[PDB]
Parts: sequence; C-alpha cells; structure tokens
Amino acid sequence: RPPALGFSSDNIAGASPEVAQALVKHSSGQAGPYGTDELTAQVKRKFCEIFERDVEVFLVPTGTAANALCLSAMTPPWGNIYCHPASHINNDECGAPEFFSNGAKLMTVDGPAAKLDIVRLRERTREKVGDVHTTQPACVSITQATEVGSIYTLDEIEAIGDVCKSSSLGLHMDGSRFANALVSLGCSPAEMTWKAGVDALSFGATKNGVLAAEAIVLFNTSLATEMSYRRKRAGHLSSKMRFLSAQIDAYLTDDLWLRNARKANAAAQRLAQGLEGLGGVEVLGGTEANILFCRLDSAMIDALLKAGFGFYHDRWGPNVVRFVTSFATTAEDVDHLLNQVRLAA
Amino acid sequence: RPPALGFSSDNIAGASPEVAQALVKHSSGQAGPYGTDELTAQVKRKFCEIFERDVEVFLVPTGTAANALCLSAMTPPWGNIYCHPASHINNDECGAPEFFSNGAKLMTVDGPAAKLDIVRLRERTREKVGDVHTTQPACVSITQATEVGSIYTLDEIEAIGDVCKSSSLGLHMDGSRFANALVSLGCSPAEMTWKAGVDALSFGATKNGVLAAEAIVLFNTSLATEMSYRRKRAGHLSSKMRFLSAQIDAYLTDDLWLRNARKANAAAQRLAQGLEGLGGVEVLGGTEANILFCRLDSAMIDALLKAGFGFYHDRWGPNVVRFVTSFATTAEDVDHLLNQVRLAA
Amino acid sequence: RPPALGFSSDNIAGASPEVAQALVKHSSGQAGPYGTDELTAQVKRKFCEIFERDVEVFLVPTGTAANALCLSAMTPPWGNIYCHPASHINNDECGAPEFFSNGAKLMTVDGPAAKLDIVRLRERTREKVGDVHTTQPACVSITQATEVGSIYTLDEIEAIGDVCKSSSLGLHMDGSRFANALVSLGCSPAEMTWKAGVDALSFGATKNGVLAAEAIVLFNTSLATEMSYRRKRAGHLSSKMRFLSAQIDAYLTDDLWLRNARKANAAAQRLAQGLEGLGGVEVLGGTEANILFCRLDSAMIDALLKAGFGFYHDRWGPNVVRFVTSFATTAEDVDHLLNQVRLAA
Amino acid sequence: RPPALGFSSDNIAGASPEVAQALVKHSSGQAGPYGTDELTAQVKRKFCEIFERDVEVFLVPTGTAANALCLSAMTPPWGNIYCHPASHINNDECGAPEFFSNGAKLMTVDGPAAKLDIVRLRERTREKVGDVHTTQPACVSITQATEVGSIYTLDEIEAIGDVCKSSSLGLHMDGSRFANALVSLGCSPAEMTWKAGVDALSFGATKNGVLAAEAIVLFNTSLATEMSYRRKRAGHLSSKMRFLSAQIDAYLTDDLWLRNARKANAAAQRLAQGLEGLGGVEVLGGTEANILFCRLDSAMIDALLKAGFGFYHDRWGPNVVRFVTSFATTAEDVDHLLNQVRLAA
Ligand SMILES: *Cc1c(COP(=O)(O)O)cnc(C)c1O
Ligand SMILES: *Cc1c(COP(=O)(O)O)cnc(C)c1O
Ligand SMILES: *Cc1c(COP(=O)(O)O)cnc(C)c1O
Ligand SMILES: *Cc1c(COP(=O)(O)O)cnc(C)c1O
Ligand SMILES: [Zn+2]
Ligand SMILES: [Zn+2]
Ligand SMILES: [Zn+2]
Ligand SMILES: [Zn+2]
Repeated sequence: RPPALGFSSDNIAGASPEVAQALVKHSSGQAGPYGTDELTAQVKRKFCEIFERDVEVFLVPTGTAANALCLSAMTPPWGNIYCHPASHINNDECGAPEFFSNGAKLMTVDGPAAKLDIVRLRERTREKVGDVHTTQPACVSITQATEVGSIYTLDEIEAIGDVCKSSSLGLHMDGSRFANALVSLGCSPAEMTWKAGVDALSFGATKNGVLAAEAIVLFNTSLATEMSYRRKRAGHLSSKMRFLSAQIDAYLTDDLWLRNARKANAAAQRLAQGLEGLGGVEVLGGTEANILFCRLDSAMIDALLKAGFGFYHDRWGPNVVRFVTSFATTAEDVDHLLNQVRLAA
Repeated sequence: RPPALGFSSDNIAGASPEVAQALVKHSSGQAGPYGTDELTAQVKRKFCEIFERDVEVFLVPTGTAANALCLSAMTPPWGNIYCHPASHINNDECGAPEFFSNGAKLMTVDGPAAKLDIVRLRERTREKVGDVHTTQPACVSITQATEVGSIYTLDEIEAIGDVCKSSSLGLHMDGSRFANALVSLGCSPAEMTWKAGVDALSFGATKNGVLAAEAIVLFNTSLATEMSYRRKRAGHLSSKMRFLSAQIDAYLTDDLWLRNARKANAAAQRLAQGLEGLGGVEVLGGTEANILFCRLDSAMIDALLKAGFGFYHDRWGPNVVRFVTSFATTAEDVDHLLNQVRLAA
Repeated sequence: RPPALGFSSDNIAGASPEVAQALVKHSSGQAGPYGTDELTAQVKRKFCEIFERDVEVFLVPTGTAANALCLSAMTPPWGNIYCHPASHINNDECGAPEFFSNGAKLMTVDGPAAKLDIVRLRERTREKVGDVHTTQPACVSITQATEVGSIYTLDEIEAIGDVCKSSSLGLHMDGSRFANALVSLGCSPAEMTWKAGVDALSFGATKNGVLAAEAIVLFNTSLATEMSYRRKRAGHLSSKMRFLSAQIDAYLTDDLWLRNARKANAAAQRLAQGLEGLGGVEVLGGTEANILFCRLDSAMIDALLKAGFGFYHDRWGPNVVRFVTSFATTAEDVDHLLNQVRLAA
Repeated sequence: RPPALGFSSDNIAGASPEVAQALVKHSSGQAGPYGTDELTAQVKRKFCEIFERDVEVFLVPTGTAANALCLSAMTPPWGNIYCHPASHINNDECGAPEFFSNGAKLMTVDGPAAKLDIVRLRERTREKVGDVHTTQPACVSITQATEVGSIYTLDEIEAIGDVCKSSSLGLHMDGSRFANALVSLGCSPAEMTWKAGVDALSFGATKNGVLAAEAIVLFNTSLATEMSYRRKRAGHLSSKMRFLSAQIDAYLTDDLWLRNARKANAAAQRLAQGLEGLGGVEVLGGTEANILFCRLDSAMIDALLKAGFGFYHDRWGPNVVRFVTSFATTAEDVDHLLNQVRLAA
C-alpha cells in the first residue's frame, strides 16, 4: 500500500474492518426501531461494564450533536457554559450549543494548551451569582483529550469537579478523542470520568475507528428522560438504531477501541521521536496523544506541501504545523513523513 | 429462511446487501471530511441526473432532521407551516419542526386519507395575512406517499403548488416513502417534484433499503447557503460523509432504489389481493403503496398476535389493523400472513 | 360630553383619573430601580392581602408578555400548552407563547362559549404520555373572563384544576379581564384562583383602567426565581418600576379596580336589557361581563356604521355583532347606542 | 428641597413634570389601539423631522427590548453580533440579544473607554467568513454615549460604518443615553446616526426624562415589516400606545429632551470641575457626558457612604468611584456632593 499522505485530522480516516463487517452481519432480519432492539441493549450493558457503573447511553450521529445535547440538559437558557476559548463548542459547531440550549451563553476561560485555568475558572463561575440582569453560571465543559492533543490529568479534572460541585454546576466532558487520552494516562474509563466528577460525556468513537456513531454517556442519570426528548426533538434519534449499535459494539469488542487509540498515539509518538533533532524542526509540546505540533522552516513546509502531504499550517503562530495521526496510521506512513522531512531539511 | 412476522413498519427492516458492502468498500483509505470527498460529489451528480435538474443535496442522518431543516429554511419564527393533522411533522418528531424553525407554528388542514383538502388549504393560507397580532402563512408540507400509504396524484400536488406560488409560500415534500409513491404512479422524480411546484424534498432512503441516510433535495437552490449553516448548527453535518454517501450511491446504483420500492408495493398488493374475500376481513383503501389497512375480527387479531405477528391495531378506528411491508418483504412472508389470516378466520 | 361611539374593545379607553395622578405624584424624587423601591413593595403587599396568601408578583408592560412568561415557566420546550382554539394565546400574540417557551406547542381543546370542554381536556391531556416521539402534556391555560365575555364558574375552574393536578400539569389563568369575571361571580380573588387550583395568573389591569401595567401573580411561588430571569431576559423588567407600581397601586386603592369592573359590566348589562325586544335584534349569550354579542339586520349594521359607531361584525357568524364596554362607558354612552339601534330598526 | 443623595445611575430619577402631565391630558376619551391613534402618528412625524429623513419608529417599554429587537432583525441565528465586552448587551440584559435573535452569538471587541477598537473590529469581522463550521459576522453594535460616559466621535462612528458596509454587516446604535452624547458633540441626530452609517437606533428617553418609553428608530426601513412581528411576538406591542406616545411627544416638545440632556451633562461637568484639585481625589476621563469616574481615598468613600450618598465603588479598579447625574440633578445637588467630598478630604 502506498503511504497515506494525509495528516490534517483523524476525521479523514475510514473505519476498522471489524466495524463495516458488523454492519454487514446486522443488515438482515428485522429489529425493533429507535433503540428497542437487542444489539442496542447489549451495547448499553457494555457501557455499564466498561464504566463500572449504571450509566445512561444515547447513541447519536455526530460529536457536535453529542456535545450540544449534553450541554442543553445541563443549563437553562439564561445559563452560562464555561469552556476554553479554543474549544470545539466555541469554534466549530456553528453555535450548536447555543441552538440546543435555546440561547445559553458560552463563557471562555483561557489557559495554556487548551486547558481551562483552574484559578480563572474559580473566578468566572462566581460572577454576578443571583444578579437578575446577568446570565448565570450553569455548567462547565472540558475537552478530553484537548483540541491540541494535550491531556487533563486525573487531578486537574477532579479539581474542576470540585469547583463544579461547589457552585452546583454540571461538568461535561467532550470526549471526541476520549480513547487517546485514556490510553495515554493508562487509567480506567471510570477514573477519568465519574470518579473525577464528570456528569455527562460525549464518548467519541468516530475519530477512533467507526463510521459515524458517538455515544452520550450520562453519569447523572436523572437527566435521562429529558435527554430522550431532547435527542428526538433535535432529529438525532435514529430509527434503525442497530446500525449505530453495531458500530459501537464492534468498537467495544476485543478491546478494539483501546488498540486503535494505542496505534494512533504510537504513530504520533514515533513522529515526534523522528522529528527531534532535525534541521529546521522544533517539536512543540509533549505529544501526549495523537496530535503533534512543530515549528518548521517555510521552505520545508512547501516541500511537504509539494510532496502531497495534507496538514494545517496557518491556524496558529507563524511556522507552526499540525500533524494528526489516526488508528489506521501505520509506522510506515509515519516513516514516509519523517523521510520527506529529513530529505527536505 | 423462516417467515418474517413483523409488519409494524418498514423501519424494522435492515439494508439491501449492496448497501452494507458499499460501506465495506469505502471503509479504507482517507477522504476529505464533511462532504468534500469524491463519492459525495458523485452522489450529488446522480441526484442532478435523476431529477433532470441542477439541485442542491444535503445528506442527513434522519427523516425528522430532513423535514425540520427543510421547513426551518422556508419559514420565519412568526410563520405558519400548513400540514395534515395526521402528518409526521405534527405527530412524531417531538416538535422538531418547532425546534429548528425557532418557534414556527404548525397549522393543520384536514382531509381524507392523510391528504390536505385543497379547498380548506386555500382558506387557511389566506387567514389574517398582514395582521401583526397573527402568525403568518409561510410554507406548506405534504407527505408523499402519505403516512397511511395513500398517494397525492400529480394533479393534486401541482394544485397545492398553485396555492403556494399564489401566496408566496414554500412547498415541502416529506418523501420518507418517496420511492413507493414514485413507482406506484410510474412518473419521473422531476414530475412528482419540481415540475409540480415542490421547493424542497426530504428524499427518503432509509425506509427503502439503506441503514441510515436521508437526502435533503433543494429545487429552490437559493436556500443552499442557509441550509449549510442550519445543518451544521443542528449537528447534522457528518464528518465522515462517505458513509452516508456510500449508502445513497449504492441506493442509486442499478436502479436498486426503484426495484426495492417495487418489491415493497408488490408485497402489500399481494396481501390485499389475498385478504379480499376472507371471513371477518375488509380491506380499506386502494393500497397504493407499501401500507395496507383492513378491519379484522378481534378474535382474528389475537390469533395473529398469538401467532407472533407484529402490527398496530389500536391507533385508528375499532378493529382497524395496519400491515406495512418493506423492500425485503418476500412473497413468502406475505403468503405466511395470508395463511394465518385464513386459518384464523 | 358627547357620547363615545367606540365599542370595538375595552382597549380603546384611557385610564381612570386616579391612575394618571398617581404617576404625577410619583414623578419626583429618586427611587431604587427594577422594583427595588417602596411603592413596588407596597403593591406586592397589597396583592398578598387581596389574594389572602403570600404570592409572588411581577409587573410587566403587556398581557401578551404576562401570558407568555407564565406559560414559559410551566412547560419545557417539548411540552404542550392546552387551550381553547379561540384563546388569545392561540390567536393574537403572534406566537408569543411559542417564542418565550422556546418552542412549546399549543394543543387546542374546543368547547362552547370559549370554554375548554372538560371531557375533551381529560382526553387530550393523556395522549402519548411518555412517548418519546410526541410532545408532552405540560400545562393548561384558561381565560377568565373569556375572550367572548363568558365566565368559567368556580366549579368549572376547580374541575380543570383536578385534571391538572391529576396529570402534574400547571394551570394558568389569562386574567386580562380578571376583574370583570370576579365582580360578576361576586367571589373572592382567592376563590377564583389558587383555592380552585390556579398556579399562575395574568392579572389584567390595563383593560380595566390603567395605562399599561399588568401583573404576573404566582401562587406556585417556587417558580419565582426562574420568572425573574425570564422576565429580564425577555426585556420586560422595567427600570423605573414605580411607574408600573404607581398605576397598580392606584388601581388597588379604594376598591377602584372593582368599581371600574362593576361599571363596565353594568354598561353591557344595560345594553343587553335595552336591545331585548327590538326589531331585527337578537342578543346572544347571557352577557356575564363587559362583552355583548347580538345578531343584527345588515341594514341596521350599516346605519350604526354610518352613525359612526365602532364595533366588529365580521369575525364570527353572519350578522353577529360585538359590542364591548369599559370602565369609562357611561349609562349615557349606552343609551346613545340603544337609541341609534331603535331608530335604525 | 433637600439635596438628592443618589448618584448610582440616572435610572433612579423620575420624569419631567411635562411628561406626567401629558399622560393626564391623554388619559380621557377613546383611541385606536396598538399605535393606530393620532398621537402616535404625530410622534412618528416628529422623528422624521428630527432625523431629517423618513424613518420607521417602534415605541417599546425598555432599552433592553429595543436593543434585542434591533439586533434580532440584523442577524440570523448563526450570526455574530460584535460589541465591546463592557457593553450593556453583553452584560446586563440576561442574554436578551441571544433570546430575541434565537441564539446569535456576541463577539467582543475590546478597546479603551468602552469603545470598540477599529483595528480589532476590522480583524474580527473577517474571521472564517463562509466557513460552515463557524458562526458568521452579521452586525455590529456600538453604544452611544458609552456605558462609561465616553463618546464616539462622528469620525469613529462613520469609520465603524465603513467596516460594516464593507462586510455587509448591519450597524446598530445603543442610544440609551443618545441625548447626552448628542448635546456633548453639538451635532444633529442625523449626523450622529444615518449620515454616519447607522442602520438601527435604540433611541433612549427613559434615562433622560420619561417614565418608561424607548423608541426603535430604523433608518434601514426595509426591516420595518419584520420588526412589527418581532415586537408583537416578544410581547412589546402596547395596546394603549398613546401612553408611550404621550411620553415621547412631551419629550420631543419645546426641545425638552435636549434641555434635559444639557442639564445632566452640565451637572457632571460641574462635579468634575469641583473635584479637580481636592485631597485624595483624581478625576478620570474627560467627563464627556453625564457620567463621572474618579479615584478616591477609601476613608473618603466611607464618609460619603456614611453621608448617605448612593454610588458604585467596586465594579472597576481599586478606589474607582462612579457618579452619575440626571436631567433632574440640580447645581445644588452637585454642590452638596462637592462640599461633602471637600469636608471629607
Ligand atoms: C472532531 C471533534 C468533535 C466532533 O465533530 P463532528 O464533526 O460534529 O462529529 C467534537 N469535539 C472535538 C474536540 C473534536 O475534535
Ligand atoms: C418514517 C417517517 C419519517 C422519518 O422518521 P425518522 O425516524 O426521523 O427517520 C418522516 N416522515 C414520515 C411520513 C415517515 O413515515
Ligand atoms: C386584551 C387581551 C390580552 C392582552 O393583550 P395585550 O395587547 O398584549 O396587552 C390577553 N388575553 C386576552 C384574553 C385579552 O383580551
Ligand atoms: C440603561 C441602559 C440600557 C437599558 O436598560 P433598561 O433597564 O432595559 O431600559 C441599555 N443600554 C445601556 C448602555 C444602558 O445604560
Ligand atoms: Zn479535588
Ligand atoms: Zn394547477
Ligand atoms: Zn374538583
Ligand atoms: Zn469612513
């Protein structure tokens, strides 16, 4: 197979062969609609096992929907949703959170590496509490792993959870790349979520191997009923649910999801180790997951561009490039990029 | 294969083997996200060919989303969406139209067989026009084929189109079962849509053979831009679009969609012909598509229920039963039901 | 003074001289804004006395705002607001309820004389309860006195309250013409509201004597906090609240409001007694409040129209006219209309 | 009269005696409702004269409503409303703009003295234009005079207008204190609005002398129709409009509004001139309107507080106090404050 030249995002990758085959297997026969079938029930039982707790699960088509739905059930229209200014909900959902929540307001809390600064968060969540002329603190959202591939430690997450419980705020986790942060920390799903104070999680699978299926995992099960209506009302209740369930079931079979995440993180780590010490190349950050950033010589950026590589190079500081690897990124794919970088140095 | 005992709805069926296999074929390699890939472009070209016109296409996860999105772009918040009181948008979307349109109001216009009465429609669309204290006529929605399996004729559709153009109202078609009405009429997609005045269509495929992929087909292309944002904002813009595109492409290959619709309609027609003249059985309607209604003796309803058949029997008048067939309903499946009806008579 | 020829509605009348003078008295000095002044506190204490209970009060600019705000706090976006099809919320608020509630859906329940039929209400409020694809029963709204001048008896109101408590539904009262129904029944404010099960009331004063000031009276005080934010968010929290408070205080001084209502009802009753037995004139209904309907000979309608009288005559059945009297309608004003009717018969 | 000790805001003042008397005069007789009366027509003609142009006028109860309504007609739900982070729409309307616009997003553009920095504005309004995943630039809002009493010059306003026309963005002016900036500049209403590119103005009168009546002045008259429905739908269409019209008519009679603004600005200017050179007192800014800020010795702040003065002293930097004067602030009121400041120094 020729080397895959795309490193723009993990969203360009396909799906593990086991996922597509699960769809084939489940394409025959009849099945109750809207999640009333056995496969769906099986998947829900799997989430309970995986999270070591009775949790409520709602499979939806996209991560944007998962996020907006979660947040809409955790804030009134006159409420505030605290998040990092570089978060996906504040930048790439065309205001989906604002839509689903019926006008809630996002309040940004800056911090290095796309992580909310705990001190600032503590200050913002106590602004004008009770003042009738001001929108009110309602919930907090943190992306795990972050939009730049950094990772909140178990201590940092739990710390945010303190502030949330302290001000009666809900805590949501945008886990579009949940698995990548999970395998980097080597902790349990439970330790990185409810045991740390998370109330709702956007369990991402699409970016880590499936076709199109995300899971809303509710730890604060009292929101289940509201969530059902909100999902349906937003047009996110799939009639032939087995086709979302089949994807996730495969995803959660034989530890496929974790293996896929390990391969993605392993690929970026390989890239960082190969880029360290090359002419006109400075790796930025620790490359904790499947996303790597590095400062490159412009001429080397054009050489990579001319070489047919797909990557972003204008969204941040001058000369800062971003390479994103996926579950399907082979060691070979990475070695091709390294070689082209070397040869272009 | 044993006989399929479910006739509750076509939404219990799986997917044509060609669809799942298309997903397998397209699960490898990389592809631009959010519909920027070649397969998606191919599918769009196919819609233009099929409809004999440059049309704008937006693939979405569900029919509820397709409907709500279409209607939201055709009415202001203070506008009215005219529809039959038995329509899906007025009953089974938990108010999705109201949600997406930011509060538009559904105005029902009754009529036999789930078809809007043209005279009543003409009267309702001219109520308080221009009155500041009243919501205003904005658009009209007709389900083709209807929720009860009846079909609007080309003349009836076009007639509704006159009223719409007359009052500057948009005309939307809920084509959840588009194909079933199309093959029953034997007309062209164009003749049953834009040539008759339709501005926006919810092109249904899920119920006729795919896993989960519907298509918003815009004939009034001036709404394209607004539709992009609305789709994204509602969380309905799938990142790995090839998995929706692959389904639809297969659906629109070798006339699969039409063949599937023919088989579904053929199955119901077989059932109606077998039920005609049996004890305690009166077939209601002409069974124009893949949905059949009949009045049955209660005892025969329990015998079918005890026989393990799945069907609705309480949603309408007393003793009125509904059997729905799908693209996968075999002549054998139908003959089993007929036999059980006979034996239970 | 010449006779007042307008009988279109009570909304054409001005304000009792005591109201305007209260504004004069309170136009000097300084006062805390947004209802934090003494006059406002005084008014709130008056509502508690008048209703013989601790109630929460929120003065707002219009009856449409009072209605929408009340209902928005009693129903989720996916909820249903039951009301008569001829109700103001379903006809003349350009969808304000739909707006404030973020998309809730009005469900009409017909009945003679603009009064919800209890049997139908009982059936509608138990439709698809718990069904995820359907909007849910949330609250009920009854207009007291109704839009046609009829009145719900204490028994009828309480009966609706049973259904509401039975299905955990909130009960709102549109009291745009609260006082007119109150003095017709001769009951206490408490007996016609909370003692009968009402949770929220749109206490109308504008139509009965003030310039522009309505009062949201909450008996279910647990909604107070939410109501504050909703009122502010909707732009209905007046900064110089004393100018709404001054109007209402005057309104509730020396039983002015009741006296005003008595005069309005007395005027319509005088008109009905004078119209009974005249050529080409049939009085319809019992004229329980300040609104009278009668069937008149077309030629007599033009004679009244040519005589300069203002009234509606096309909104109902053929030849059905509506005369509405106000707190300022003198016996003289009524005698002029009667004379012109006589002379035109 | 004893000295008025309140300087918290101009919203604590009452109304010019001419306003209350206008209400008295107009409290008798009958009048068409919802702005269909002669007084209202008269007022509209006055706005056209005052602005030297045919403009559309919509009188509403509050400034928050005026703002939200204006902005809702200038941005789609997926649009951006650019404003200063210290603006009223971004801080004290409990998200009214977000509510009325159905979820539009406020994008802050910082700058000294509550004035949007033109360079930053130019950069922000061209972010992700056309990108489907991002909310889009839609309109800009500037407060004239600003929330801190500063004033945009005719050149600064027009400059913002260039950017707006350049990117097809609407330009709204929050003129809560319109008159104060107008008399400080000595320009014409037209020069400070449409001649500089303003499309919609929240014409503030309440803070400058009336009881409760603001005016939405539309220079982009093509939005009139939409505005009517939006106003009604939001519950802001007063039935007895003459009571808003009477206030504004008085306000715009014998140059009362301008005289009132001159007195307010004159009072603050007197205060600044008296505070200049006193112990432990530093005046901040040029005091261009009716709002003054100064840094005071804590002990002097308690002495003023103990003296019974009402003012804010915690909302900004340490030791920064704010005194706001109104149309009713006499030279005497100001001399009392100066004396107490002196004696407390
Ligand atoms: C990719 C991503 C999402 C989801 O995007 P969709 O295209 O809506 O599925 C959400 N959050 C983050 C941080 C992401 O990287
Ligand atoms: C099945 C159906 C739909 C779509 O329902 P989803 O479950 O949202 O895909 C829409 N309209 C009609 C008439 C239908 O029968
Ligand atoms: C007059 C009236 C209202 C209020 O109308 P506004 O013009 O918004 O104050 C509300 N309900 C009923 C039944 C009315 O008659
Ligand atoms: C006072 C003010 C308003 C209006 O407030 P309301 O209480 O809603 O009338 C709006 N903008 C600014 C800048 C203000 O100072
Ligand atoms: Zn902790
Ligand atoms: Zn025709
Ligand atoms: Zn009872
Ligand atoms: Zn310029």
